[PDB]
Amino acid sequence: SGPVPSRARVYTDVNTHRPSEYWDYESHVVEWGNQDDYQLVRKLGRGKYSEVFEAINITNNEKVVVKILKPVKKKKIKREIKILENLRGGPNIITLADIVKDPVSRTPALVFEHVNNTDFKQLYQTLTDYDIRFYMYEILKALDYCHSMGIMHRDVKPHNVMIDHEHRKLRLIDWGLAEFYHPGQEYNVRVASRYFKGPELLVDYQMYDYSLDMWSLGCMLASMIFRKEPFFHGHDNYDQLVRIAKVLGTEDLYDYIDKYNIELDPRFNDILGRHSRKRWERFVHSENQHLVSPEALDFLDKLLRYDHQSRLTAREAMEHPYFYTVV
Ligand SMILES: Clc1cc(C[NH2+]CCc2ccc[nH]2)ccc1-c1ccccc1
Repeated sequence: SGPVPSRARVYTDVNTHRPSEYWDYESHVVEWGNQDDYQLVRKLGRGKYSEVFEAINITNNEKVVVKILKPVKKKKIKREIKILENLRGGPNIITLADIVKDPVSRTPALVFEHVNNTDFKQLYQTLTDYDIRFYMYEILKALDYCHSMGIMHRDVKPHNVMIDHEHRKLRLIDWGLAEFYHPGQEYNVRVASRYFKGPELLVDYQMYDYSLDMWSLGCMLASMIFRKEPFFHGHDNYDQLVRIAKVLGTEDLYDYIDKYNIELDPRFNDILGRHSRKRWERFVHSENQHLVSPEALDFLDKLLRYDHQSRLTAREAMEHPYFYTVV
């Protein structure tokens, strides 16, 4: 009878009630400006789909961020642009300022507002319990906003979250893997980075939704409060589910695949084993106890669930007792 259908508990029909203009990215008209207004300063990093540079807009002496895209697929560039234009101005969303092409290379490039990234290794050691709560709340504002706009990020991870700690400024970036949520649509499961992949992706359950971002967020929270990076350390996509099963246990995993009538790939047969459900308190040690609290553990337990429908939505997460000290 195949797998059981599923749809988001929130913002289910946001794209359904909007004109095609909004979500039909293949029909979006992209106006490529002139790259001569921008001077590249330094490389900020390298990715699978792009090279990111700190730059200066010479027409106003203002620092910008320039993302040079490896022009692999036109549909994908149009999708990211449309999503960035749709979300432009949303809370803690990277602001697309310009779309340019270098006159000679004609390589697509996206120009963004400047974010001054604090050294992560230096940041990690000095972050307090309050700082974790504060920045988690900031990502949640970004996620509630994009989910409200019918968009799922699908690549929530530390590398996609820019923090300027001096100014307590946070931006969610890299919307290249982002997609419009349409109820009942079957999506490609080959999204997100291995350590942050939700169980729905690993079991090849294609009818996923905004809740995928909430699992990824839970992985980030678990690594931060427990000082264990990454939290679920898989060596491959099949092993990744085994690492999750070593914490959440195999009984709840079989409950999830039975609820949605999922067929577990035969590659899981000899590696999954049998695992008891572990208490979150077991991950507490002398080096992380100052970041752990019963509220933090209760909130984590509500994000890291196999059942994507049982995870807190970004709005429900923002209302959790863990965030009382921030607002
Ligand atoms: Cl998400 C994050 C992320 C970082 C910082 N990365 C920045 C990645 C980057 C640099 C250049 C391109 N990308 C530091 C800390 C956190 C954090 C803080 C509080 C709670 C959870 C996570």
